[PDB]
Amino acid sequence: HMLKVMTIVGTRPELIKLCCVISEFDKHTKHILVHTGQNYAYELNQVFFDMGIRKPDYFLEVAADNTAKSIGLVIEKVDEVLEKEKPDAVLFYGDTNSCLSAIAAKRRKIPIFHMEAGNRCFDQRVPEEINRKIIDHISDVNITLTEHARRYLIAEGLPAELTFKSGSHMPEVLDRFMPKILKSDILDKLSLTPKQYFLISSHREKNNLKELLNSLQMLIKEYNFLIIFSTHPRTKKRLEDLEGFKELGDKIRFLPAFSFTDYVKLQMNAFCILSDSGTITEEASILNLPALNIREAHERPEGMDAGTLIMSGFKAERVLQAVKTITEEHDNNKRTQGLVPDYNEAGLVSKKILRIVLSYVDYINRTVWFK
Amino acid sequence: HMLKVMTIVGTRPELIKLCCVISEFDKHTKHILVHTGQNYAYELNQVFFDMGIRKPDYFLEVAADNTAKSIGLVIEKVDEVLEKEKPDAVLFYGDTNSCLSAIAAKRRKIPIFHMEAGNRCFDQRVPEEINRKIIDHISDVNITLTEHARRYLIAEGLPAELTFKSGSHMPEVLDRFMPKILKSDILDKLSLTPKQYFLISSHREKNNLKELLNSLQMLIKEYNFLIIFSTHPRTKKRLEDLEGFKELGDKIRFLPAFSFTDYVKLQMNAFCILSDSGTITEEASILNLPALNIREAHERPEGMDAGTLIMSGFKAERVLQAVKTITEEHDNNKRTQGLVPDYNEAGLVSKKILRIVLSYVDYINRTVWFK
Amino acid sequence: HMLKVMTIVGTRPELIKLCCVISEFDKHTKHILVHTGQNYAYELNQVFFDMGIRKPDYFLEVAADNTAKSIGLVIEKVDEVLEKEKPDAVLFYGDTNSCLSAIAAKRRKIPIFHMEAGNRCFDQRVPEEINRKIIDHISDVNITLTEHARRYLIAEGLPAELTFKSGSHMPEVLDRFMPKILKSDILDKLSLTPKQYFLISSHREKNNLKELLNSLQMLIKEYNFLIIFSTHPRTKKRLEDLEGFKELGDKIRFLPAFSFTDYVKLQMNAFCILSDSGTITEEASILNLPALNIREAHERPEGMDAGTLIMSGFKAERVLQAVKTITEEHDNNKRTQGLVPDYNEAGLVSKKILRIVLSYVDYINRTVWFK
Amino acid sequence: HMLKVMTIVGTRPELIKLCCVISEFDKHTKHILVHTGQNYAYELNQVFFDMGIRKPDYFLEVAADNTAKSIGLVIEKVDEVLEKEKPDAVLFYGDTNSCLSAIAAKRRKIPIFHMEAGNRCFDQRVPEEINRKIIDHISDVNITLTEHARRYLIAEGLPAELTFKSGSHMPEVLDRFMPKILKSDILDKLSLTPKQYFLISSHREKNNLKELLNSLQMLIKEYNFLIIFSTHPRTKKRLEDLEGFKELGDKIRFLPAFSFTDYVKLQMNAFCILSDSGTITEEASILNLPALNIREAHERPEGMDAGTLIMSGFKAERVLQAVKTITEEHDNNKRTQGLVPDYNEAGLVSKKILRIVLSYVDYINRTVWFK
Amino acid sequence: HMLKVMTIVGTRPELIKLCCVISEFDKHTKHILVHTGQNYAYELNQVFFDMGIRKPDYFLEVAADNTAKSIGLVIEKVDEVLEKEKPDAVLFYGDTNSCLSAIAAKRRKIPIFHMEAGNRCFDQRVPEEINRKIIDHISDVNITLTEHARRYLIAEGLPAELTFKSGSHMPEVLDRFMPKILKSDILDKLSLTPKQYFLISSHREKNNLKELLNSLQMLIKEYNFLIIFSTHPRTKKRLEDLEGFKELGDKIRFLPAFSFTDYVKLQMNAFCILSDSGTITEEASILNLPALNIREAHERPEGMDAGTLIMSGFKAERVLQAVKTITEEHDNNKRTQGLVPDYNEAGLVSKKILRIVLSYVDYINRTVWFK
Repeated sequence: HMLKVMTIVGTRPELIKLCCVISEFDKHTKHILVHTGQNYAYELNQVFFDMGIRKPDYFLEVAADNTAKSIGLVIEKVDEVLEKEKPDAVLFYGDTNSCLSAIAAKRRKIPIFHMEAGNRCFDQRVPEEINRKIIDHISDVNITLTEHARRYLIAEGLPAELTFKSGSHMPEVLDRFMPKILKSDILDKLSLTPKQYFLISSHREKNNLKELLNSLQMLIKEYNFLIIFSTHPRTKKRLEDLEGFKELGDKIRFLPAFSFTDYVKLQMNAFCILSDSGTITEEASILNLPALNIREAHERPEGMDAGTLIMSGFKAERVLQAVKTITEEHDNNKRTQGLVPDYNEAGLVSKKILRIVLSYVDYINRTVWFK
Repeated sequence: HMLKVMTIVGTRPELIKLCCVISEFDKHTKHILVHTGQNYAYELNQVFFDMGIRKPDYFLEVAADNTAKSIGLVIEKVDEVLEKEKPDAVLFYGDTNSCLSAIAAKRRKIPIFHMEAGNRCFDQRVPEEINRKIIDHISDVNITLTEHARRYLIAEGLPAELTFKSGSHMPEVLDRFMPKILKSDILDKLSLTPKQYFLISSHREKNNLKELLNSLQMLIKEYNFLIIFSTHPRTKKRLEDLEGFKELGDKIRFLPAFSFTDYVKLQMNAFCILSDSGTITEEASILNLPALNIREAHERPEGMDAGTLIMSGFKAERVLQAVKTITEEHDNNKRTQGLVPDYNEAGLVSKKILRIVLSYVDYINRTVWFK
Repeated sequence: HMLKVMTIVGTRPELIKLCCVISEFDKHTKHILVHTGQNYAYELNQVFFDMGIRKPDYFLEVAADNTAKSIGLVIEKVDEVLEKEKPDAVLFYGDTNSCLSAIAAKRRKIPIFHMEAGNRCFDQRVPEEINRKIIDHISDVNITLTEHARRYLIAEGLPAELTFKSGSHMPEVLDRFMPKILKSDILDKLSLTPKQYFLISSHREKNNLKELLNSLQMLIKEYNFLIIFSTHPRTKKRLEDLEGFKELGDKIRFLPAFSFTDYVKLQMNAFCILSDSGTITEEASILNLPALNIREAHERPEGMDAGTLIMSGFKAERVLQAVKTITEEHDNNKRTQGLVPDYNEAGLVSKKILRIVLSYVDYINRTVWFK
Repeated sequence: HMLKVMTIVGTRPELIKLCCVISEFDKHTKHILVHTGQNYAYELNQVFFDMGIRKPDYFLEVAADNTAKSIGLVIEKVDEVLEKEKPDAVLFYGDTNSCLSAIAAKRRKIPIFHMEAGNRCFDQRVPEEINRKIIDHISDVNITLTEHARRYLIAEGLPAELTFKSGSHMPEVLDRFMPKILKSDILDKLSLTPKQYFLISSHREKNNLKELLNSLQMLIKEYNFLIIFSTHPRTKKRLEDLEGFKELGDKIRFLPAFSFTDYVKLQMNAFCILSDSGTITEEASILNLPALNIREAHERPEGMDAGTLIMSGFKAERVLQAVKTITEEHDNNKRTQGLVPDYNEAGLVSKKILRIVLSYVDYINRTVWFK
Repeated sequence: HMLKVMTIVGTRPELIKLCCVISEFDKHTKHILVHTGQNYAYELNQVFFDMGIRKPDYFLEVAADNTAKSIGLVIEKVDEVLEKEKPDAVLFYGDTNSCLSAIAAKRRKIPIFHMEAGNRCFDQRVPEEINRKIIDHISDVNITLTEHARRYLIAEGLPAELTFKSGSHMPEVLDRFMPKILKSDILDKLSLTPKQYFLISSHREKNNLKELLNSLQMLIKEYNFLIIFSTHPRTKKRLEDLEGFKELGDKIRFLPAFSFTDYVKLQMNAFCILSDSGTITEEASILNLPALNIREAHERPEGMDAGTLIMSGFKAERVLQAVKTITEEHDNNKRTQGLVPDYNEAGLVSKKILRIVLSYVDYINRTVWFK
């Protein structure tokens, strides 16, 4: 007789950060993988993800509109599948809207285990901050990437004995895919010279776009390297409609969606990366990448203890100073700073999460629910 | 030019605890009162509430099913009215499901003010505990009845400078309606003798019903007073289907829904009250009532500092000991214990909430949202 | 069927501070009163205590030697009576050695309720500090005289929801005995003039005795009032063997043990009191007494918020300055400072403790012991 | 002139965890080793311990009955030896009943240093929880195995500046004895095949025994490996009197007491270990053992950060799932998870404790006792 | 366009601990180095410091008198240079009087970054404790050598998100100068035999001098090794005027000021070091030195976790016991204890500080100053 575990996701970054966790749970539990979104969208993106991540057991068909209605629908639709499957435990990674379905799991007294817990940037303009607080304060067990995040949780009155530190999921994920990553021909497909392009990645939600474009312009004047720009369609157009977009010409190139493995190869060969991805601190630490976090607040203070990157924002003056500082003596193949102990020591996170789940389902059922 | 304030409710106890707040906001703001539930249900209950509480501006028609679907619908439906009205601030009282719509208000960067904040019973089997954490941790300003609740909030890392103590809303509400309460003829309508009946009130969510019935039986054997039982239809039937329900006979009487004012008159003349109402500690303190809280956990520790009541649970042995202890020397007209300073000193809460709202909308917009 | 409650004491100050608690528990529970000490000693002191405090059900005959052996004997002897009587709950007041028997009650999973909890002077030379920490950290419920003490307990990680504030026991005790106190003829028996004697009380555990004697000498030179000195035999002799003890002559008089009621009358008529009693802050606040605490650390910071007394120590320079400051404009019958809200508002503590016990035996048995 | 240090123990696990500490203190202080128990019992167990641990200077002859009387006797008897020897400091390891004698050391103002401090499982049914709180809150200096335990102590208001982290004592102890451990012929003496037996160890304090037996039965059906069962005589008999004990037959074998070194060899060659020993997390981490903690709460959360073991409880369903998960790919000689930094980095704990003692005796005497 | 950064120092130990930070900031910012003291004094000491530390841009000519007047002058004089240069950020290391000029920087809303933050010895007799609290509580960003210091800051209510851990500056500094250090001929210049001299260093602020001299005497009797004594002129004379100073004769030698590099060579070859330098714990850990901290309180608790040194004080009895314990088996070339992870893992601190500064100037200007 197996434990039934249900993992609930709604996005590709969740699936990537969970892929080893998913494998481990598939070996040792009756593991139900639930995607809150649309099967059609997932099959249209599956070429790009084709990593050996097996298909989810359910697609709940909630359009990820990021609306109050879509939030209500995730709660209602996840509830139906909880009623049907009656899992012994539920898993959530991070703080996308789909984590709000923890409300339904809690009302049913299903033990909840939350990974990448205790993210705090202390800027409530970041939309994920609403979800963060909610998911951390309703989960029975929280599992953090760092001591910083564990302390943040304890500081908000959460029980230390049910807060664990797994470390980053990314060392195990990267190690799994590194042979494929190294064999990627992405540089040949895009005709790129290693260390002679910028990789810019911006996927977050007017005055600010102009600032970004001016930063891009200034980087071209300064270094005369191509800029590879990875962003959402809505944002590509907005940029294109801007006055002096035509000045960039050959020095800017928008990247279509890429496979994870091609994309890491690209990262590993950039002159410098400018990213608003919530994964940049981990990626830059682990792979010794030259990197700017172009956000104005962030939730990975552990990087700053290590010297991992610079949080530049997206305006030209600080961006230029940051790029000079990072790139002047950087060799990805020589580690001089940026190693984060809580990432570096994470190891087989997949095994850790399963062992936590097995060790605490009964504990939670007794001490929380008095069953 | 007025501030536009939107107050969101879904139940009659919210409306009662807010009735003075509503009046004060009606005088001095553009005040929009939103009820998440069904207009039909509200008009069927309006005879019983007919207190001078003006009608809500909106009925959102979400059936209070207490389901995951109804929670999703409150979030979606409140969002529509936020989009339409664009209030400058939103108010929530307590922690019914309707408070979960604060999620929609937060996503829109509308300042949120929460009354009766920082309720904690530390038993997560109480369904309201899910809502409590959520509403307290997303609100920009929390307003508590007590120092105990203020400390609970600060202990969960919430900002002390945006946590206030109003005191109980009930002294102002009771004072408003006391002339009507005193003139109630409820004792004549039910042919009751003052101090010669039990008033039992149980409105919360099998083995336990039998225990309760045995408690009721034991109280009849011990005191031979009539029992007036106020409960939900679902629960009346369940009780009636029980074996030795027929033994109670003339000594038990189910009460139909009553007006607030009749009901307080009844409270004020009972030999002893047994209640699971979240308001019993306040009512019993303020009106010097002989009372048992029949729950197994509660969120009004301030009562225990004062000697207000006994939390007996619903089983006969502790119930009997508690009733003897409370009633043996109790005179409602002689105060010997049970006065709670944070209730007793609350005064005109209505005025306090408006002054807080006016004093902090701009502060929140600057310090939280950087507007 | 009654709850069986066992109250464990070893000293007269415990019995005095509990006398109303004892009465209330006698009315409503099967109340077993256990004295850890010697029946012979208790009957030799019973003239002086003859307050209507009924006799303890057990005398365990442990000599209060204040030795490691006597501590071991209290633990062993209390255990025997726990085995025999099997109480449903145990009560301890304060932090005498007898509270160390809570160890035996805990090992038997008997709910423990502790009054006058969270005393802290932050000077570990005070012997009671060992006992304080032990009793506060093993009790299931702590009951404090003040908010200060409640905060101290919460600050040491103890559960806020099982920490209550009763207020001082002394307003209820004094009110019970005030008619007898006012009718005392103690001033006539000792031929004293109201406001024309010092009352000095020192009952705690060489260089320091000389300092005290010099203080006494200096007070005689300054005011020429008689000194009434209440202390232990061991200490009377030590003083008498001192060089210039003969200089005091007629201006010092050692008091034999007195009845509580005579002793409060004496307090109420002193020019000024110098005391190391742990009750002086309460007594001086409640009865508006002119007072010095002659200790070097103390555990009643609430007094300092109110202006109750001065902690002078026992050396002449600070003692003299303190006496002038206190007595210059003091009238016991005119309140100008020194009223402590947490004392003043305590009311019928007896009723509070019983209501707490009834409300939390089951809670403790579930949440602590999982019974 | 040497510092006189007195180390107080009552059990074999204390002596084992202290054996290097004892050696280091013997070199550099006047070191008095006190055993609270019976010399006769110690000599009957000395064959099995014959590790080069020199004999204690005192046997106080308190029978380890685990009674309230034996606790009182440890306090009284340790006091006599404190009076006689007048040590400058006292050492305690862990939280056996003998640590309660710290009460006597404190009353004498002897600096107290406590190792393996800040153990918390948050289940007060575990008897050691009474002792834990007492010893941690009376010790002048606490020394922890982990950051988790240091944080638990700070969270209970204890002084951070007098709380240190030594790490686990076990790496140094194991390293000392590893040559003997590796040369053990225990497998030959018991005719065992490496990786083809379960080692079960249960030495803690009816319905639950039956559950355990069913777990044992299920493991035999599943794996058909011999079970080596190490337990107390009281428990061997209880098991034997059970109905279907006869079904196990040849597949269960009770182990007589063993030498430490033989026992670690056995651990290192088991297919899987099921243990309630408080040392299993350390042993399993350090030696890369396949292990279940069969308790229902535990005090080594650091293991869960690392992936060391599973806390299965003792019931068959969770036990079986846990055993499959642990053993499926486990090779003791290939480290894939379970390494705990605070254990792994501990090094020569013995040297650390002596350096702490020398560095803080004067500090404690000044800041605690004002000497 | 560069960021303008102003680093403010007043002493040689600041310059040494900053020398790599200074180089890194010189490469990547407009870096203004301000020395609050006298140019004349600096040029008289420059032979001894002649490390490739470029000359400060300003000497403010405040005599380091350690007076209330000199403190006022540092504040006034630093203000003038802030007005003139208008830096975008200011840097302070440690807690010398010159850090008090942070008051002027704060009043001008200049972001302040503080290194070696959160030093606490909990003995307010240490003069630096005044400065510590002031500088930590006014700085916008604090940067600590350890987790211990980070926790101390968080415990005083400071923002965790603006507190970072760089680790010790000393591994990078030592690594920079190790080739020169190893080539030093200091042993030949002083005719010393490796491991056959004591190095004593005492530079902090009568009864105590005599105690120290007796310690020195006792060490000569015990080991018959030469004592090299490094101290201030004021202190050399005081010692010399002491009675039995003449007994030491050939076995004591006062060292003139030395170059940093010669001095580390000397450290690395001493039999044992006795030091009150605030750097001894770092030096002794990193270089595996035999060492006593001769102070009575200290601020490097991380050492005690590792077994780095003994805090002996300066009196003979504890000093002798400490020296025996440290030196008996010590080989600088064999690491057996004393390695501190937060020091050992520090790496290129210089790079960390610059990355923090670039990452937080805008954050501070928004969230602190609302610019």
